[PDB]
Amino acid sequence: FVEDWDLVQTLGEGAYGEVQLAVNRVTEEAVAVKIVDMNIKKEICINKMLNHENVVKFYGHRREGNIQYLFLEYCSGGELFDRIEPDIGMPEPDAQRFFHQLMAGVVYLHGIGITHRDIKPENLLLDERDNLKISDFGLATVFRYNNRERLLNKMCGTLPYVAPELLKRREFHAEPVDVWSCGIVLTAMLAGELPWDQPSDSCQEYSDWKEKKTYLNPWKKIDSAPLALLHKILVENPSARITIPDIKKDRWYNKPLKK
Ligand SMILES: NC(=O)c1nnc(N[C@H]2CCCNC2)c2cc(-c3ccc(Cl)cc3)sc12
Repeated sequence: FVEDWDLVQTLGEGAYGEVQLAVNRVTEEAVAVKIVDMNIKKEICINKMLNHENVVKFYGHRREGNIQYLFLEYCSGGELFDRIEPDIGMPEPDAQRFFHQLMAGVVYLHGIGITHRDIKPENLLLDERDNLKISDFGLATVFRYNNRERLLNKMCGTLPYVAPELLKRREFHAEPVDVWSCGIVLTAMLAGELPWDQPSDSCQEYSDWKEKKTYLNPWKKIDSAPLALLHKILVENPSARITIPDIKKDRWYNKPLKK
């Protein structure tokens, strides 16, 4: 009977189907079941490569007709999105802890040559101890294989989180794109709002940032220390944008905090 599971509740809904909570009949172990009506083959292949404490673990899959089932590590704390209070954000120490964990998971992915391509609070989950787990690898791809980097060209992601080079250039490096979205997530956590609809030449809020008008929201709400880190992350030229090894040396990143 140890291979029997009960579907007890609906957790979420992807663009493909729904996420349900399954509980083992014998052990009471819980696992999230992603249901996609019925891209998916690739998501499964990438998931099989993942093994890190800040990345949702993959247990297996099953296809029963035109419906694909993905078995994943259950994150009872839900989406990071739901911890962000509109127009407020969250306490700085919590944001810093989540950011440290997000960096750990991103360093891990990049180390194995995987880029997520859709980092945002809806795709960052929390376990029962509020540990952050990167989730939703449906847009992820390989950017390094046999120690050779491949440039990306596919436009994908979520506009408010995408880096400007994706919109403007035919090809671009993968890593700086994921660094940029992490910066947008940090901004959301500290201000409870996204800075712009998209980082385009025609977006006023993006121009304001390029013009250093930090006396405006959301910047005004952010302390000088984390704001200085955002100044290094949200840099238009991806070749000049801060890399993760340098983020790890940032003053705010290393500031001891607590509520
Ligand atoms: N792997 C999981 O665990 C898992 N995976 N995906 C979820 N939602 C997707 C939806 C599409 C965007 N990306 C997130 C999700 C929602 C959860 C939850 C947990 C507790 C509660 Cl009260 C509510 C929801 S747990 C969970």
